[PDB]
Amino acid sequence: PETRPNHTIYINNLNEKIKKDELKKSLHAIFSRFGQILDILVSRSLKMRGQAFVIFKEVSSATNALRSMQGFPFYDKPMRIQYAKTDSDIIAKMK
RNA sequence: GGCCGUGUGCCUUGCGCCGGGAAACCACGCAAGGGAUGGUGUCAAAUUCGGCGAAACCUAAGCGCCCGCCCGGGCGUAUGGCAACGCCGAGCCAAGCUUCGCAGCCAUUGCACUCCGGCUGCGAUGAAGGUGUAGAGACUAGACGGCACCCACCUAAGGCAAACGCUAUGGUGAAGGCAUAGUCCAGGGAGUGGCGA
RNA sequence: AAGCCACACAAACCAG
RNA sequence: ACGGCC
Ligand SMILES: [Mg+2]
Ligand SMILES: [Mg+2]
Ligand SMILES: [Mg+2]
Ligand SMILES: [Mg+2]
Ligand SMILES: [Mg+2]
Ligand SMILES: [Mg+2]
Ligand SMILES: [Mg+2]
Ligand SMILES: [Mg+2]
Ligand SMILES: [Mg+2]
Ligand SMILES: [Mg+2]
Repeated sequence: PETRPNHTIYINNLNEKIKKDELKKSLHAIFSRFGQILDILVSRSLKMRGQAFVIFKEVSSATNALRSMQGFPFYDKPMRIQYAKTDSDIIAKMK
């Protein structure tokens, strides 16, 4: 459902078949209609498949992304989003 | 395809030698002999272009010595040659393993910030090994070759044991394939001419 | 010399 | 393999 505020958003239940370099371009464009986007982490590993992290510049870009994009059908799959359960290395090198 | 010799590769035994080993044992120098060298299964492809090295054996231009002197011969010798065979640079290669692509199935609903789940199908790469290396060479197999497993034997690092100790992912069971077993086709047996001394 | 290369080629056989 | 000899 929901967790506690964070710059990065945890997206799962994605389509596991689409390639790493292809999925990044399907994301960076689709979520920038809220604000500026930083980096996007995707791994194909047994543990990390069907999961993606999207890092924004401010909470405003992430909070609006959480509600307006929750459940949105992505490649015939209901995209589930949560707030990141831990701060990302990219942000923790600034704070 | 018999019996003598020569060389060279091979292993056993003996000595070195301390080089990799934890030990077994490999590796290196050499001397002498030929009594011993496990099993099943699996792969047949690449088979190209160059280059260095070679003994016994074959022969004697030059050279030295001699037949006193030239002509002639003779004696020794390879720097000429044949060649068992030892290899190097680039390429290339079946199966199996190293690591990445792409497809398919199997799982997986998973919180990460360094990379990563398992198989079967092609694709490329990595380490072996093979080709290059046959009498010029062509085609067939499987073995003595590659790969998997098994057994016999030796050792036991590590892992297991309180412990006498147990256990191999370690080693040993030769080389031959610079054509082995075979079909060819050269080559000699069996000619002619060129080069050479 | 020994051998090497080019044509030409009878048989068993020797033949890597 | 390379010399002999059968
Ligand atoms: Mg014997
Ligand atoms: Mg064949
Ligand atoms: Mg002589
Ligand atoms: Mg003279
Ligand atoms: Mg060659
Ligand atoms: Mg050949
Ligand atoms: Mg061969
Ligand atoms: Mg041979
Ligand atoms: Mg033969
Ligand atoms: Mg030969």
